[PDB]
Amino acid sequence: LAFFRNMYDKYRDAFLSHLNEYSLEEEIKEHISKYYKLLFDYNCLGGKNNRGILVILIYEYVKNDINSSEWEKAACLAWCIEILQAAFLVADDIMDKGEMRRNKYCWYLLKDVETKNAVNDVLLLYNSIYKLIEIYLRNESCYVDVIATFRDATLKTIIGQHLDTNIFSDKYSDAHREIDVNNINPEQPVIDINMINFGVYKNIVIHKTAYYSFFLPIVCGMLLAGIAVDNLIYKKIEDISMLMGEYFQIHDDYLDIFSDIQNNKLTWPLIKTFELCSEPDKIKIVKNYGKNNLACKVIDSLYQYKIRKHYESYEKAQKAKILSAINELHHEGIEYVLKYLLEIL
Amino acid sequence: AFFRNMYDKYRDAFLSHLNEYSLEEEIKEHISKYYKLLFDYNCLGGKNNRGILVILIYEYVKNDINSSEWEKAACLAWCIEILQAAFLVADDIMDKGEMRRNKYCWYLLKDVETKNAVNDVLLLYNSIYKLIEIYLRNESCYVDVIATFRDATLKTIIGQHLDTNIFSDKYSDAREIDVNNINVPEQPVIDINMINFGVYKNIVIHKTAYYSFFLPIVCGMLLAGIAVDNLIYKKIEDISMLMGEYFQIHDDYLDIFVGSDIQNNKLTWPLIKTFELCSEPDKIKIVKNYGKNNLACVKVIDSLYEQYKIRKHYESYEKAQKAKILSAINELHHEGIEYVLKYLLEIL
Repeated sequence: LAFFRNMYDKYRDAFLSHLNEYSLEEEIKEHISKYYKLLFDYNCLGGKNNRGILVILIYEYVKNDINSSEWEKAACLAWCIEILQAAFLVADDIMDKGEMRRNKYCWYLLKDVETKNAVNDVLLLYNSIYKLIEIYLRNESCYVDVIATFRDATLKTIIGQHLDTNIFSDKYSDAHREIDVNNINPEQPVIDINMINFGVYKNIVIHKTAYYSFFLPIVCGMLLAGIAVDNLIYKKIEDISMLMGEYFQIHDDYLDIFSDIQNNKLTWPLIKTFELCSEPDKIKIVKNYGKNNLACKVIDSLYQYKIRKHYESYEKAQKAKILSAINELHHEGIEYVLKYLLEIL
Repeated sequence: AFFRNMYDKYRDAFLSHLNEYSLEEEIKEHISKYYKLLFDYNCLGGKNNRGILVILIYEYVKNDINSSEWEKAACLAWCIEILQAAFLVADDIMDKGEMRRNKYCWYLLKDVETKNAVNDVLLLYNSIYKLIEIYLRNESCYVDVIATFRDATLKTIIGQHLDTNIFSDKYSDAREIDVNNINVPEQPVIDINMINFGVYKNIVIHKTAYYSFFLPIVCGMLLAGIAVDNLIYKKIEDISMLMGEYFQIHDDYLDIFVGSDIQNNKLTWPLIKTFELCSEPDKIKIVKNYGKNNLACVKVIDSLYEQYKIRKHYESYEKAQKAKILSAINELHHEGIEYVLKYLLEIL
């Protein structure tokens, strides 16, 4: 863990050195190094690093001691998921028109950066991952499996982000109406009652968060430690990641309200309200939800149906469900790490 | 024509991958409709010069080709056209474009907006690696093919970054980036110290040469069996740099002969050539009129391009650069590749 935080500079510098190998004039090399050193520092640091620490701990409790060479490969993957998290946060802040991230200005808002640089910076941060995995793991037998884990988890995350963005959009509500390529007119957003259910929510939440925040770090630690791809434990870990991803997102929905409502987002409190509330309360929800004004707050006042109390009842049930799955892994090491992660989160 | 017929096979193979995700049937219907359009709207309508270059390089290094081998070649060829589609979607968001291939830019569509378009660039980009996996995971060249895509993309991103910020205040004096300014916008101004051919070549080689020339040729060569450590790859890289510079200078020339490079404050070949041969008072005119979203400002630059005979200077450059490319092609010592590169140089 201590080594993981300390090794940050090494991975950032190993990538910056690859850019410094390019055929460019010395003055231009200096300019890109100063910009890209800040792109990595401003967006990769200041975080809790739970995804990164998960790789370290999984690798440590699977391994059967660990030298500096093996730890360098484990810490590389741990920092690659932190880079992936940074690439997703920069992209998410552009998309959801964010104002603050890790208690400071969103990267894309900076006048030396702007939307034009931030879009290009998401692809840079994303591609740096595969360059870093090549630098430190290209000769490991697990190399192709590791890069496929990053690629497949990213694809599922992109689909999860798409669904989160367009679940209440006109193309999803008016299913029979094909997309009009001639219409270039900020389309007024409204809530869709057909999508306000727990089934649709799980679909989004698992794809948007579970694969890159839970499945990818655990699989990274397991692949590097030598657990064969065909082993039964990987599917068990996939199902646990889904349960944890759902648990983590419902907690994050609970922490954002009691910009979620303002951005017309499908949240666990919104679904729970609709499940217990009657028809006049439903009309009120449709009328207020998805507006940038503080008066439209009626939704916050309705959240009346004791949603905060319902969450405490959900959290108890969900934790027991995750523990039930963990207890059947038949691996003491992974079981200790996952139980530890479930508390300290 | 044979390559354009293969399109559906690769688009559907990736759409089928997304369809195997654990999602509700109605959710699967919506994403398949959106993503079929994401691919169709942005991957078709192009000249496909990058894709055809894979096919011809593969065909002439191989010297007949069976359907299974050509299925692998056409996959890589379509992957570069998907990479082109991803870069054009992103560039239009970045440069705030209006039209691409005679139709509205993807990010401007009511059912898309900037939010979806940003996410769609990452999807199109990652679809390339899923397609390479589906058709080449068991090939010996697999890892080298995916490293080639990754490295050509990394060089394209750096090139696009330089193209975007070469004249920006953070680079005008080497100082520290302002992490506190989110309100006072930067006034777009030219940096005469960056107006030179050496800086231009750095931008253009990274922005265009690697993904438009090096990547397609290396794809055809790797799949045909020329191992990554072969000395001929550095020769291909040098030729790709010359061809990339040659074609971007032509693109810069075409933008003036619509075209927004002047109003967008871009470092172009006409600007460098004008700055090289113009008078000291005309350099003052350039500084005052270049990169301004005003018609009268653009018209002063346009008149300077006519006054300083940029058409004649391009025609003279084209003849000298063509001779330089042919000379590099002749020192390749591979008849099949030489033929393709000589053919593509005339046809493109």
